[PDB]
Amino acid sequence: MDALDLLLNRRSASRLAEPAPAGEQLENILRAGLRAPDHGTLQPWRFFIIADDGRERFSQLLEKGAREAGQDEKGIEKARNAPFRAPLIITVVARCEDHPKVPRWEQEMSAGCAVMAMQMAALAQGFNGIWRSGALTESPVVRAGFECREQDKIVGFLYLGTPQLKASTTIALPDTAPFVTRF
Amino acid sequence: MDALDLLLNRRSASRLAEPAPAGEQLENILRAGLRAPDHGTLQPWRFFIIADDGRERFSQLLEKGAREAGQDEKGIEKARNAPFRAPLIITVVARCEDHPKVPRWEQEMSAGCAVMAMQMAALAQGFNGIWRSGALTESPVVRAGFECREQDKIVGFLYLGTPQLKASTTIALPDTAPFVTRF
Ligand SMILES: Cc1cc2nc3c(=O)[nH]c(=O)nc-3n(C[C@H](O)[C@H](O)[C@H](O)COP(=O)(O)O)c2cc1C
Ligand SMILES: Cc1cc2nc3c(=O)[nH]c(=O)nc-3n(C[C@H](O)[C@H](O)[C@H](O)COP(=O)(O)O)c2cc1C
Repeated sequence: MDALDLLLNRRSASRLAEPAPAGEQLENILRAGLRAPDHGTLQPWRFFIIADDGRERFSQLLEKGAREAGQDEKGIEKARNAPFRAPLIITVVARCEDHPKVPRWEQEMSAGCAVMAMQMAALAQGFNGIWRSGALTESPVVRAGFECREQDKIVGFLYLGTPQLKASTTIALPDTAPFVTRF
Repeated sequence: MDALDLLLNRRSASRLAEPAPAGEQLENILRAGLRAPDHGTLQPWRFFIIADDGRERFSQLLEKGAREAGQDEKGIEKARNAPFRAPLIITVVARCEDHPKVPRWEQEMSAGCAVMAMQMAALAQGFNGIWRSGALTESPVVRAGFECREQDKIVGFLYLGTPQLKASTTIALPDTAPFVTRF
C-alpha cells in the first residue's frame, strides 16, 4: 500500500476481530513503534503484548483499578469487558529518564508517536487498530501491572486486529484553512 | 514508496536545503498532519508555515527569546541562526481545551503525532525533515509570537527541505525483545 495514501487517509478502527497480526506482521508493527522520533536517542519505550490469556489478566487488572478508583458498577463492568473488544492489545509505557537536554514531555511524546506508528503499520498490512486511554492509565493498580516507575507514564492501550470494515477511501482529504497560518 | 517500508525505515534528516516542498506537495504534508489521531475530535492543533521573510521573523523571535532569558552571546547568536538550517519550518502548537474525558496531555500528543505524520509525508514525497524543539519552545515571547494561550503548547518546530547528504546504507532494524514483554 502506498505511503502517501496511507498518511493522507489514515483512519483508526474500533470494530476489531480475529485474526490479530501475528509472527512477522506483529514484529513489523513493533519495529515501526521503535522507529518513533526520539530526542537524544533515549529509546524511552516499553511495550506489553496482551493476547490469549493475557486478555483475561488484563481484564482482572482493569477491574481492580476501577474498584480501587471507586468507580460505579457500570464503570467496573466496562473495565472488565474492555480487553475483549480486540484480539490483541499493546500497552505502551513511556519509560522516562532524567536528562539535561530532553524534558520528560518529549520522551512521553516519543512513546505517543510509537503508538501511532504501530497503528499505521497495522493499517499498512491490512489490519487496523485504535489508540485508547481513559482514566485507568493513571490508576496505581494498572500502572503497577505495567511496571511503571513514578516517572513513567502509560501513554496508550493500542487495540489491534482485523477490522470489520476496510479502511474507507471514498472520504475526501482534509481541509486546512482553520488550522494553517503563514507566519 | 511502500507504506510499510516508510514506517519500518523512517529516518529524519538534519541537513536540508532548497527546494522546500511547495504547492500540492506541501498541501499533502499539511493534510497528513491533520489526520493525526485525536481523542474526541477536538482538532487541537495550529500549524504555522515559516519561509522567506517569515524565516527572518522567526529568527528575530528566537533571538529575542534567548536575549530576554539572559543567554550569552553565543546562545543568542545560535538562536538567531537556527531557522536557516532549512528552507521551510512548520511550527505546531497544541491548541488545548478543557474536556473532562480528554486530558490535556492527550491533546498535546495529538499535535505531536501531527508533526511526525508531516515529517513522514515529506519523506514519502522525496523530501525529509527533522522534528526539533529546544529550550525556547517555553519562552514567553516565542509562545506569544505563535499566539499560544496559557493552555497551549509549542510541541515542535518541524524543519523541512530536500536532504543534502547522500542516501546512506539502510540501517539495521532494532531487535524488539529488549522492549517487549508478554503480559
Ligand atoms: C493519546 C490519545 C488517546 C486516545 N484515547 C481514546 C480513547 O480512549 N477512546 C477513543 O474512542 N478514542 C481515543 N483516541 C482517539 C482514537 O485513537 C481515534 O483517533 C479516534 O477514534 C478517531 O478515529 P480516526 O483515528 O480514524 O480519525 C485517542 C487518541 C489519542 C491521540
Ligand atoms: C518531541 C520531540 C522533540 C525533539 N527535538 C529535537 C531537537 O530539538 N533536536 C534534535 O536534534 N532532535 C530532536 N528530536 C529527535 C529528532 O526529531 C530525531 O528523531 C533524531 O534526530 C533521531 O533521528 P531519527 O528520527 O532518524 O531516528 C525530537 C524528537 C521529539 C519526539
